[PDB]
Amino acid sequence: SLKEIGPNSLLLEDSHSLSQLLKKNYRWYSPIFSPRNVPRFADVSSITESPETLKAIRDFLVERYRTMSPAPTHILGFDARGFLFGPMIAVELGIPFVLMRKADKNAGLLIRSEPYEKEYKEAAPEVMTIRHGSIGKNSRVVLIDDVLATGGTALSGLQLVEASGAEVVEMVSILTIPFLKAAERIHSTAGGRYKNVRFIGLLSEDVLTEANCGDL
Amino acid sequence: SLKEIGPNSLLLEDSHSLSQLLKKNYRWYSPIFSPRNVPRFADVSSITESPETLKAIRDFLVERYRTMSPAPTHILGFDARGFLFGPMIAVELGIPFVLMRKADKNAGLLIRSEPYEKEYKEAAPEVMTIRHGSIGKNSRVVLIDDVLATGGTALSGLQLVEASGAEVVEMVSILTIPFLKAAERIHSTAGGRYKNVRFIGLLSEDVLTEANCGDL
Ligand SMILES: Nc1ncnc2c1ncn2[C@@H]1O[C@H](COP(=O)(O)O)[C@@H](O)[C@H]1O
Ligand SMILES: Nc1ncnc2c1ncn2[C@@H]1O[C@H](COP(=O)(O)O)[C@@H](O)[C@H]1O
Repeated sequence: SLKEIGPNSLLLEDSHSLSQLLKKNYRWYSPIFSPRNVPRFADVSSITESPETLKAIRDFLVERYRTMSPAPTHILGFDARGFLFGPMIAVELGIPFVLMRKADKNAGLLIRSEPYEKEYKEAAPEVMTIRHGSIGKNSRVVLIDDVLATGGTALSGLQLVEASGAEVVEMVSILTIPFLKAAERIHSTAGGRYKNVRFIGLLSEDVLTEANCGDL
Repeated sequence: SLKEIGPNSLLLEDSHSLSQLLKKNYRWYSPIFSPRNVPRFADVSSITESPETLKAIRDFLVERYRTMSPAPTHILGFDARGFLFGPMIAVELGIPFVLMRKADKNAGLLIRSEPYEKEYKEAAPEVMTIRHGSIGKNSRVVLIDDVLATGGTALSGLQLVEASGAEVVEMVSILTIPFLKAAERIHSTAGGRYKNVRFIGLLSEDVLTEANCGDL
């Protein structure tokens, strides 16, 4: 079950078997063994290659949304790693899985997000899209991705769901990085417009040690 | 059930309920409403947004691999749209889902593919990767993606599975484009080295009409 580590920011208790699976199976890589210049790149394939972990994520989130009232009407997953988790939840719930992608990967009439200006020498925000009408008015949308870091991607999702006239149920990630303070930042951004957005993480990055290091 | 439309090229019979679901729900877009310069862009979200179709794909492929002997040991899905289908199969079979990605999206020690030279004014082949050791020797690998067109992506998968010392069970796509002749080409390429690779399609593109056109 989920514990509140900050206002509207919940984390799966570390005694839960999914939490232990994720701590056990997550693998991360240094810049020399990874595609991105971050000190710990959490490799999503360390989760998808572990049938027990993948199944535990699926079971956990499916039971969560089945017993949630009102029930979610849509899952919106973020290109590309959100694609790995969303469909397996959505297929059990009997609801649409919708794709958040860069405009040049997405088809149809689109809606684009409006990211904030980048911070010091920092990391270019990505403009993301959904198809117009993919999310109807008074939809209730679960947003999903593998990792919540700064929250920039998450915020694009929030902006697109709100632009569609819909409600965000919550933002779920497998891994969350408290040190980057995404929930806290999104919760005060734009005058507190997103204060009531619930963030769920399944594992904290602080829990990962060099026992999780995949480096050769 | 599957019919042979060419040597080692099988297509789901059009009386099957999944075939009718796919014919009914698939949506395609012209260049002006799409991210790519092809006359019919098959929008994968037309499938993931249809819970009935997504579930039918899942049920069909899960039952297929459950009753297959020997059983597949791994599913390898192609970035990004293969990611939408693979995990929901793999999670039911209790086997790893492995990611085929461009090198600058993939983590760890990688293996890269070796595409053939491009054809007339034609379409740049993409070098694809898996992590070394993600697929063990005497693995039996199902390859999956949303669309089989020329077969270039598929061939990268074949080259990587064979380079790992593993067997390809088959290449599955939701949509297949007979006019581009991917199976026939892969089957004679490199002296017939891949003659015994089975291709499965769930719907032929010839079956899609302007009743499938998503354009506004
Ligand atoms: N440390 C990390 N390891 C792997 N992926 C990451 C990492 N940090 C961020 N990401 C990816 O970048 C996006 C989240 O970044 P952000 O927008 O800062 O919250 C997600 O789509 C993740 O896949
Ligand atoms: N007509 C199409 N509509 C949507 N996606 C396509 C289409 N043709 C090719 N693709 C994509 O390109 C890859 C297949 O192309 P190919 O390598 O030529 O077999 C797959 O990953 C598909 O997602």
